Amino acid sequence: ASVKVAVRVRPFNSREMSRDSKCIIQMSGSTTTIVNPKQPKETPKSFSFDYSYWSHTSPEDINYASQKQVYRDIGEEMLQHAFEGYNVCIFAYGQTGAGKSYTMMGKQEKDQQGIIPQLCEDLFSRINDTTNDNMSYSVEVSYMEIYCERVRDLLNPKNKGNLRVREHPLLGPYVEDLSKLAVTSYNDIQDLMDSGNKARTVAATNMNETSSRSHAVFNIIFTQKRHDAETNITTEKVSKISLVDLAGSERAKGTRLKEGANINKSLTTLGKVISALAEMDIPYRDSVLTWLLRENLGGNSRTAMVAALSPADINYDETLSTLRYADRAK
Ligand SMILES: Nc1ncnc2c1ncn2[C@@H]1O[C@H](COP(=O)(O)OP(=O)(O)O)[C@@H](O)[C@H]1O
Ligand SMILES: [Mg+2]
Repeated sequence: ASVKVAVRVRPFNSREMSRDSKCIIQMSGSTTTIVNPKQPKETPKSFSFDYSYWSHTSPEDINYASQKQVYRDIGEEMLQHAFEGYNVCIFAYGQTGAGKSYTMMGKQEKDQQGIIPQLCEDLFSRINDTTNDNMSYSVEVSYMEIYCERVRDLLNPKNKGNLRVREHPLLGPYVEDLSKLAVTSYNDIQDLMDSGNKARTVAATNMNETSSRSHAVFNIIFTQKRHDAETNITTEKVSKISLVDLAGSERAKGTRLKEGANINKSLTTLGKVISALAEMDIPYRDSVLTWLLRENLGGNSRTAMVAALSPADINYDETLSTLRYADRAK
């Protein structure tokens, strides 16, 4: 499938605990139902997806969708599509606090690593364990934040200023002066991640709360160089992997007119793009995010989205909204 959609519900968080929230979400197979706390005597609205991940409890539970499970269904198949020579995208969509960052980057400890570190680890593992003198590889990475139409390099502490996305008259859009680093090992790319994740939550980021108002894009340029001993020449196969942690879907009160405008525009545009992609079996320039990722959202590409869901009753409206958004992706 060129477009896969999964939803994932998390355990209660602190706000919900202090609120004595009821769980209004239940799952069965590929189906997720949601109860309207103000109307308990109804039958819940139902939704069906490629995957409905029940992670509302914990790894101690036999039925708990772990980071490992999610990655092996969605992430693993994407990496394989990249080895086959084509571009891929994985988006985490949802309300602030619903579980987007946890699903994508997760935690630094044992057992809690998200899609990004698991995919990177898997990649280098397949590379180093590739036995063949004719096959060599190169892995380059970029990590940035898209906030109010401007780009922030997370791999360069003194990213002096806000870099613009530009459209090369022939080779496509790109971020000017954005750092792209060649990495030769996992611990090395892992170093970059930690370093970038660190930059997303420093104290200064609380001024404009960019951790929840900007889109975080982790890009990997995967190049496979194929040698051939007969008539001695290499053929390069380049795959682009974009792993995205979108801005909170609820900010699309207290939200500034322009932050909200851009975020709405971004999420709305991404939705049209994906629905179109799923249609095929497209206004890219309408937002910086969809503009920068156009090549990873083409007819050749493959995309998957994981929509994070809060379990509690207090977030019924935003959670329904997220489910509808995922349902439209198709
Ligand atoms: N499946 C999960 N298992 C354990 N903790 C989770 C899960 N999903 C989310 N969380 C916790 O919930 C909070 C919300 O997620 P992040 O913080 O992922 O928010 P957002 O969706 O805004 O990026 C974090 O404290 C995270 O540790
Ligand atoms: Mg987050």
